[PDB]
Amino acid sequence: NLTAAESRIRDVDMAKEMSEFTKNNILSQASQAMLAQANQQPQNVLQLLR
Amino acid sequence: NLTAAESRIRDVDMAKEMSEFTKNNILSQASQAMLAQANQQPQNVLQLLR
Repeated sequence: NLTAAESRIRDVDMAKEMSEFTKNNILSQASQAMLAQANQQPQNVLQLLR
Repeated sequence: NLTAAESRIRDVDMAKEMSEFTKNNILSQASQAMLAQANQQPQNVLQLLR
């Protein structure tokens, strides 16, 4: 019972923590896409310059 | 928020500042046209002289 309790504290629902892992990766890479699109506006400003 | 605020102070609405750039150029060159026409009256005075 105490090894069970310790486990419920210390251990990980590694299935759930993997779904979370995936999720955080997708959020990172999505933010990276938003960065890629974000760095495209000043060039349009340059098109306006010439 | 503070980089945003600094930017709102320091930076330029470079689109607007370009429309302004264009505008000031056209006013300059227009004044130059008015100079070109302005230097044509004394010659008519000379035509009156002879």
